[PDB]
Amino acid sequence: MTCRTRFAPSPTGYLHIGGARTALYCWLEARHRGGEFVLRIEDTDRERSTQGAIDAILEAMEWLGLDYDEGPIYQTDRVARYLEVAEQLVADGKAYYAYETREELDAMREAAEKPRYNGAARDLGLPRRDDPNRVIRFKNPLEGTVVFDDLIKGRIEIANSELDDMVIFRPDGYPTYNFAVVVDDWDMGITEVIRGDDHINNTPRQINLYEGIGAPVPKFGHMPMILDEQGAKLSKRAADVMQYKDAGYLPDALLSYLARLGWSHGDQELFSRQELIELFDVKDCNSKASRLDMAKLGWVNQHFLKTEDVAAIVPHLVYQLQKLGLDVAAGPAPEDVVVALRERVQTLKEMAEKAVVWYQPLTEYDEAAVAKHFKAGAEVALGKARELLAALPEWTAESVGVALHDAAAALEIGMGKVAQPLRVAITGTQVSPDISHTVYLAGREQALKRIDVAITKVA
Repeated sequence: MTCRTRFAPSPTGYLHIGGARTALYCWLEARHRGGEFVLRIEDTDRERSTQGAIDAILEAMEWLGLDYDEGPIYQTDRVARYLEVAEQLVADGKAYYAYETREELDAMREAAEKPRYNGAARDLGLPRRDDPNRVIRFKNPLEGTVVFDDLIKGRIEIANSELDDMVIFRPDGYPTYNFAVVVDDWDMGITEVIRGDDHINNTPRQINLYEGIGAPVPKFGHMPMILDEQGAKLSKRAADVMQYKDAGYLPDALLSYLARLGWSHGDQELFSRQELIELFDVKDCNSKASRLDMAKLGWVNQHFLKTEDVAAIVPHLVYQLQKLGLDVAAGPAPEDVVVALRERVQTLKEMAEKAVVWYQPLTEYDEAAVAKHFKAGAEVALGKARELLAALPEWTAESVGVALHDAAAALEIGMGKVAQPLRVAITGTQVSPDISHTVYLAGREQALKRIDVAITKVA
């Protein structure tokens, strides 16, 4: 009935953006269809799945706003369930014990064709016995083909003679991936399995397992893996979601970009989170792979910086301000910084770095800037601006702008004769955003003090 999807990562230490994209599509499918999104942690490997690695997944999903209706559900919590189902398949004659050694299985290297398991023990009905090579194998169908209509890839058909009686339970007491994932997806009523297409050849093995169990078979959707700019499969050697946080990308912008990587809607290129929910259908996902494009993502991030609500951007700027060890309380309000810089930067890291000049005293002047704009005569504009700014009853970006325009009009000069030296006065450089905001963001006390210093540096 109700659509139910899952994200089932195996913890490696961080959330790969390929995994983020998979979580995103599963989340969007569930949200668009008013269903549930389940978080499962494939944590049986006790070495890889440290608590720290699990926390990295959870923290990254929280940063992206990918809330989950259910979970996290841990495979290490479900061991007796896996063994119960495995042993019931044996009792029902649909799975069996086998005992071959690795070198016996290795001796089935004999290609001449494709390697697989002999099925030797399949009808031998061997009892359970204490043995380090004991496995439980599923009786896969011997003949015919497996068919499924992949939501993304279309009709897929694999011959059963290409499959074998897969191991479903290992000598070390743990299920195999193909067994655990079916039992989990069955137990949690998953209706649409949406995952990367490097899992696609295990799908017919899983489908047969559903059918041997007597479980309804879900639909499947397999996305091509994300490639890097050169076209190779992606890895940390821009893969960590938290790296994009540290670089200053907005979560919603990363999500819009990741969605557009393997999904499309006409010629639209930019999607709010609300638009993604409204428009997403896993069936509209691209079957062809796409490359990363850091430039497109920066472009996407610029749009979100330009159009999202200021209060939505603010906490992400504050994060970057704190990284730089800045006393945010003593400097300008971060919302005012966002207003002055949101149209002029590509990331919030860049925004924070360009905002440092308002959060600390001005001590280092660009010598070339002083030489160009603090020539004799510049004190007239500076003193007139200083006088008008000091008389403002209120200190706002608008009122500062009026004082600066009044200064130019009072002296009957172009705004450049005011802005150029004032820019060096406030920042020590000839690079800043709009002069009115640049002055405003220093605050009243700092603006007057810095201009006073500037007037003493004239000639």
